[PDB]
Amino acid sequence: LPTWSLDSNGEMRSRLSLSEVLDSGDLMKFAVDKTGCQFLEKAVKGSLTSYQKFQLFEQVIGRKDDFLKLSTNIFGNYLVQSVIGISLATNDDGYTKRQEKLKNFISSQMTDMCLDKFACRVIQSSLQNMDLSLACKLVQALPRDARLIAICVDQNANHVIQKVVAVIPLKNWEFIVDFVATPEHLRQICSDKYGSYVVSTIIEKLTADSMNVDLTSAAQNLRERALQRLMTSVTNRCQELATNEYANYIIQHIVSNDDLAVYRECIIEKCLMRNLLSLSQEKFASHVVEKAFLHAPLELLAEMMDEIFDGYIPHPDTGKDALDIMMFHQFGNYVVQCMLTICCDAVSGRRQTKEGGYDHAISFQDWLKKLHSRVTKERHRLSRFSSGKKMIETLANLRSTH
RNA sequence: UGUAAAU
Repeated sequence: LPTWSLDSNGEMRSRLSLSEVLDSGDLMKFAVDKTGCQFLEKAVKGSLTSYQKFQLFEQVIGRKDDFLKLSTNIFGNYLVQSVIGISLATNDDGYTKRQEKLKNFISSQMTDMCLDKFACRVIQSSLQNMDLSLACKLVQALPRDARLIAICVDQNANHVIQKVVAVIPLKNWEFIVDFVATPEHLRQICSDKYGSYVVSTIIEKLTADSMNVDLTSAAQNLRERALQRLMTSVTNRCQELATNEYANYIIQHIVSNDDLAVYRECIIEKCLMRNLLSLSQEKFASHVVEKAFLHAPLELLAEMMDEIFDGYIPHPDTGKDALDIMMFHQFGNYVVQCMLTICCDAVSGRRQTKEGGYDHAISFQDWLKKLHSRVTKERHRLSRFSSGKKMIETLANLRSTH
């Protein structure tokens, strides 16, 4: 901080004016100081004259090096977002020029600004507040090589990608979807704490749900094409995504969403079917199996139930079947529990048994009787476990009301 | 008895 701005104690004087700081040439010193930046942040919220704006624009977003220094500063990045705000609100000669100079500045340092904890906020800010056409150009400056992977898995830059997906039309970031759907990129990105969220956010935006009813038919066709490209790669690696600690949320999201029903059905038929006993014993994939049971259309649900009740050869030495294994397994027990809940919801009217006017109630009753007969015969061993007690108590409650 | 984001 420059000595002319301090008092008898080395403290910043009160009663300082904005134009004093602007005229002094020491704005950069105030902007990286906590107290000075607080003053500037508050001062620029007032009624500024045209010349005060002129000085602000030139000293904060006028020169690349000072812009970058402020954008990557723990305090300056806030002043940068404020000045960009004022710039967007000031409809003078320079309105588009300032945006383009700003777009060019960020474009030239795009990777490093995304990876920076503070500059990545300046980027997200510009993406959603700048004129859409300039914001779209900013998206094009994203790298196309291994840096884009590093961006998706970064603790800070992953939010830049999610911001792009939220506020930019799909045409401008289609290359990200094709990048992500590249098989080797997909595995790295989905299997990461941050990148998993990136892929889920992409899929959500690519879904024709109620939040996309405002799209044109032409935008829906483009959306559907990107969705199919991404879904093809995902379903091709579905088993390894379903069993990964971070990617399993992606399979769950596809399976649980009615507006992705055809992709749900393809995952169930091509990935989980004939693997239910194995995947039910997996820490992460057992969550995927539950969602499949909960959301499967009735014909696939019947096939999944029949795979558990009668798809596996009993153990040759003891005669234990798949149900025996799963009911006592550390993860499989939640799947049986889910199966029991579905059947009880059906008989008790809390679940639709008609699918297209055709009633499958008889089938739910069949599955419930199988679960009840097993639980009744194994009640003593099952009473030793919480999951077992839960099943026993769910059953007794049910037929004392029906 | 069972898992996830940065001023």
